[PDB]
Amino acid sequence: CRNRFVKKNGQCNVEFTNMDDWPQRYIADMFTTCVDIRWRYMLLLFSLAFLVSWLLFGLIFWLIALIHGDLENPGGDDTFKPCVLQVNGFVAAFLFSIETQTTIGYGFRCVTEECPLAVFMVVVQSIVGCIIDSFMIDAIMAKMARPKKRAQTLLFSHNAVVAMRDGKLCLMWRVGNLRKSHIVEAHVRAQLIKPRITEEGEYIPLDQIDIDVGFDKGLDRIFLVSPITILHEINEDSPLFGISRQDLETDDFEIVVILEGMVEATAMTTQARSSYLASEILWGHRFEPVLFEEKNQYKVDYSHFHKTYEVPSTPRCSAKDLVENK
Amino acid sequence: CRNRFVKKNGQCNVEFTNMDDWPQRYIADMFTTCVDIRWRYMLLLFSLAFLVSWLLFGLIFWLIALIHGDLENPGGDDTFKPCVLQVNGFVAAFLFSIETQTTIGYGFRCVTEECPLAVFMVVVQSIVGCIIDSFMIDAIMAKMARPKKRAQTLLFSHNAVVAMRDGKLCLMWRVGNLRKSHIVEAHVRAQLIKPRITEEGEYIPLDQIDIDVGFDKGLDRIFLVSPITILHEINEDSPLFGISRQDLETDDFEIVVILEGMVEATAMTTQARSSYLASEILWGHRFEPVLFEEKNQYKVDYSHFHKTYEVPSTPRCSAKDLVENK
Amino acid sequence: CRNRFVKKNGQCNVEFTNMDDWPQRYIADMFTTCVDIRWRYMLLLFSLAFLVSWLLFGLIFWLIALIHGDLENPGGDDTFKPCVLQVNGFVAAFLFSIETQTTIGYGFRCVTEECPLAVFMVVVQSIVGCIIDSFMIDAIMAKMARPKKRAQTLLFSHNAVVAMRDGKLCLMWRVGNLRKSHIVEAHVRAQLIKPRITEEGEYIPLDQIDIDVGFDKGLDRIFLVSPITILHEINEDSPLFGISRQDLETDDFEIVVILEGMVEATAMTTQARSSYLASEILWGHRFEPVLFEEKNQYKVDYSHFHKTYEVPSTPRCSAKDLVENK
Amino acid sequence: CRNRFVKKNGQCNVEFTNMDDWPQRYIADMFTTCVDIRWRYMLLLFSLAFLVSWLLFGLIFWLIALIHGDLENPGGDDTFKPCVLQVNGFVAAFLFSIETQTTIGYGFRCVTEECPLAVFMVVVQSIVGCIIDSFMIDAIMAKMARPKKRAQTLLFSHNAVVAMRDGKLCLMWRVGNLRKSHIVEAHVRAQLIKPRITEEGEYIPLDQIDIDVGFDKGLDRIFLVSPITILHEINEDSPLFGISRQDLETDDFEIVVILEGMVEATAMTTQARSSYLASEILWGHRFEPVLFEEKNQYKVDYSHFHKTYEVPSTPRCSAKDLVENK
Ligand SMILES: [K+]
Ligand SMILES: [K+]
Ligand SMILES: [K+]
Ligand SMILES: [K+]
Ligand SMILES: [K+]
Ligand SMILES: [K+]
Repeated sequence: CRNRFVKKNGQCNVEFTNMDDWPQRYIADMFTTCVDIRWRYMLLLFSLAFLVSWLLFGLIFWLIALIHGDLENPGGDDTFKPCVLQVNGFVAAFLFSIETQTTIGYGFRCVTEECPLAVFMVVVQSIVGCIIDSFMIDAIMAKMARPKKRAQTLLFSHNAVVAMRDGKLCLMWRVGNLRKSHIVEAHVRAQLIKPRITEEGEYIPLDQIDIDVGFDKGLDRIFLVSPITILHEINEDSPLFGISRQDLETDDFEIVVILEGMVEATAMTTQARSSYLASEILWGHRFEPVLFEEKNQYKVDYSHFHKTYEVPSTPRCSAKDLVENK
Repeated sequence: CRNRFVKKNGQCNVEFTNMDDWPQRYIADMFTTCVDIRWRYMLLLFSLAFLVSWLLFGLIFWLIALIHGDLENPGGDDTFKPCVLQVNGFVAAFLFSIETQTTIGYGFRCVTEECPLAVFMVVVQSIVGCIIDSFMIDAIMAKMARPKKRAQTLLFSHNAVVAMRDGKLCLMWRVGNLRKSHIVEAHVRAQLIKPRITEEGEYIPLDQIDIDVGFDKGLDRIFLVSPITILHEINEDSPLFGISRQDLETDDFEIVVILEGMVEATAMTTQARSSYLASEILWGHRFEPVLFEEKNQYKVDYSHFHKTYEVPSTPRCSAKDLVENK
Repeated sequence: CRNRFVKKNGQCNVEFTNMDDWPQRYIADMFTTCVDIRWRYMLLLFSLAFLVSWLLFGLIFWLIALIHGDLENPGGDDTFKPCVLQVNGFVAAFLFSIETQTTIGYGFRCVTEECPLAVFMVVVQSIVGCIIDSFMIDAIMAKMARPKKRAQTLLFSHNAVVAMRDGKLCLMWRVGNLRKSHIVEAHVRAQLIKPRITEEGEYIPLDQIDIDVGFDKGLDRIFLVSPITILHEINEDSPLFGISRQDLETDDFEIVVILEGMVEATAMTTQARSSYLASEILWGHRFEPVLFEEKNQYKVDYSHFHKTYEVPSTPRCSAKDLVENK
Repeated sequence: CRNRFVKKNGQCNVEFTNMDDWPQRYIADMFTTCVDIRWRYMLLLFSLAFLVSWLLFGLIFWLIALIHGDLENPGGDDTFKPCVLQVNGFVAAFLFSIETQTTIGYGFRCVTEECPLAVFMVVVQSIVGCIIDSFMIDAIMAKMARPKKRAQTLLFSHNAVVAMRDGKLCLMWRVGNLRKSHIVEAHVRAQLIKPRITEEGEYIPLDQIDIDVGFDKGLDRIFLVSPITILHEINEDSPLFGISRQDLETDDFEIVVILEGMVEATAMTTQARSSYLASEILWGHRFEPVLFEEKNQYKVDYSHFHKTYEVPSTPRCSAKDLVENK
């Protein structure tokens, strides 16, 4: 029943409220804010930064021309020389500004030697334009690179299963790579999520309890070429020790699964996520194989990635009762 | 009493003195120096690099024009052709330099085919301008990206508490994320800081003693969506084993807490810090919940993040006496 | 017999099929796709992005000139002023577009103050050109940096060997650095690859079984200056415990070896790989030394890197029988 | 006597010879080569790339002008229009090439609409110039960022010492940060380096044997604000277990020390190194303190960083004999 902490696609279902002092923090941590806000708003924010600087300097060059009297004699002559040739109005001043900062510089409109202030504005604008260009480029460059996107081409199975492997009752789920490029330093985690009351009567809204998948022997570290089935041996130390098939079909909990590792190309860590409600766990099932031998290679059939099949010999009791008996 | 090693905001309160050979080291490690020095001074340092190069080449082009006799006939004619059209003085030479290096190139001032030296300067300046532009861009790009800034949007609680959980006396503190973007490969550390004399009579000004929060089982690794309460079970192996409530209110020590993990966007490791003096630790208290169930999601009420409430049933004695008795 | 999971050069021999929904995923994870597709196609893709944008804006400027009547009077006069000087046809419009977006801006063709639409196109194109330039630069920058390339200058030996060291039967293989720059945070892994049927009758096409090389004591972490010989002590916990020399020469399995660590320069993790078929493992052999003392240094003779030599005293039985006897 | 594997400044003293196939590998791993070769040669290599491309296209534009007959009528007239205005010789063609690729584009020399080949060269050169600019920028950007440089501002002590702490005989050495910016995820390693013959008579030129500094409890992980003294408890599992003071003064071995961690700014892992010959280890000594209490802070006196002082109560026998007796 209880709605889920994290969805099948990995997105976490939690909203933060009464975080009143956030704008001051988001300002101090601005580069972070900027790479998170969605494309449309960023490209717009940087369009504004150009437009604003272009209009700003455009105005200054216009003022200089207004004061110097260039608007009445913009081409100059033998006696009179303007600060900037051909600034005859605001649009021309705007054009000169864009031409200068972009560094297009068609040159019909052109700064002269006459006005040290105009020369200074060209100096300052050039330097400002380099700074702004850097900021844009960077933000775009960072945002482009964001390795969270790699989780789209990493795949968890829709279902987890419980079944016997090598004499032990195990929780299992599957993970796969939809690319030729590897996930480097790849390793996995899992957590049981449920509310809990401590023996001292403390209510934990959602306690996160570790699901052991081999950390202590380094077996949480995986080298995934073809899809792999992750194993959680359900034993005395597991929080599913007393969970039988009957319990599972009526119980209310969640199992969050995580795959972390580096995108081979950029060597930046991504974190793929998914989840399994107690209802989505299939007792007495196993995954259908996807790897098979070829003439000169192996092949993975991703059509059979999510598919499972029942195993009647699977005990229906919990792992506690399975050992309590024998 | 004793002033603190690290402040609540994470900044470390230590000054380095008699580090006499630092400038030679800071030069060899220059990129590091440059990204650390504050914005104002960096933007100024790069403004100078442009201005210096602009003035430098400006001077050379002026000298060439002076020697070649272009200052007396800058437009040239049927018989005489200058090295650079329209370099009539220093300002013009300066303008040509800026126009060339920025690559604005209005073109009224324009290099000719006549002087192999002028042609060589345009070649060298162009190449110098690319180098300098790279250096600026980079520094700005690095400095912009600095992931320490992410610690502003990560939150430790103002207080740590001591209380019973699941039959064990525990030190606790809370950590939270003020963003939707995750901290990847997130994990926590803690250290007790105090002076110490060894049995051999050695004085350690500030010994740093580990506060176990689950490293040996990988439980120091956390997946924080909603705020989490970090647990240090106070047992025989803990350095707070013999610390009772009475001791805590009169004792003088510090507990430094660290949260490390990667900014999801850039996948760069940040290190959030805070601290708790013995006085700031609240014995017999617990944190008020912030996570609650909604219709279709969960919600975190950050107004109640720092709030605590007393628990009278909490034993007042140390964990040593708690086990010495039973 | 069975063909190998991963080749000597580290490339994995697996093809993914029936991955039907890949284009939608590869689009959402586009930056990843782009850095993977080989140079030729990327440089072409970015050549198209310029050409397309250049043609696009070229067409718009031409339309403006067509409508405004500039094609009949492109230089303008005392009464008539064009939107863009000297746009006399499509090629001229194309030239103006390239000149503007590249920001070359020769200026013979030059935007005027007359047409707010032309002024707007110059604004939009400039901003589009900055965006596109960023995307190109980035992709090229990422692709250039790709640290997988570092595996070319890291070397596994062609053969693994089995031999006695310090009273224990050990699997061994060698690793080496072909550069002066180090591999930082370097560490090693190994896995036995073979098909397997579980006692419950489940077929695992290729189970991956850990080959212990010292993870639990941190001895998998290596500091490689000169070549190093990696050791897998074959003991009760090893999956080669019951493998004797006779078994090895007739058995069918694979040993995949991995060296992970960061390129000192970029501090990006690379993952060098190789493999050993059961046939490629030389029982009763040891590697010939390559490090020798010099006058003022040490020297590595990479000619003798792969060379081995037999040791008759090596027991021919498995490590199980070696301990079963004594 | 035997010369040392790694020097006090961290540089490793090993030369690689008979690495015959290196150029083909260094080519495949080119980005790596490029960032390693020293500044002077890189800046020169990129100067050549510009010069080469500038000369190349310069030549093509000249050929076009030669064939089209522009060299005889470079300004054009009412009947004749050149491919590129004012290309009157090679220097002019060279100038036009530089002007175009740099995108300075003074414009006196200017491509026309006349020659589709000239228009194509401007297109191709622009695109080539963007590519080359990217390569340069990148290389410079990577090389600039190289985090090895951070090891200059990290400090090992000149000496290691042996002394008693808390009832155990310990090897000790000191590490320090010469910056305000932290080393994130900082941790330490150590290795004993000496030649060795195995009981099976195998000669290991330089075996590397781990010096335990707390890996198994995570105590190798350090949070260094002020300088820290690293401890290696010399016990039964240590390879210095049977080393007494007398042995140390006549013995021949080396102790390599490593500090790894991320530069806070760039979050890139650096690896500081140093070494101690058996002669450089001071038995019965301890380091002088450098941290002392101030009014409102702490202060580190780096003048006393390397200084030690004797402790007569230090046992002169090995840790083996120290426990063999009691
Ligand atoms: K121009
Ligand atoms: K970058
Ligand atoms: K220009
Ligand atoms: K011009
Ligand atoms: K330009
Ligand atoms: K121009």
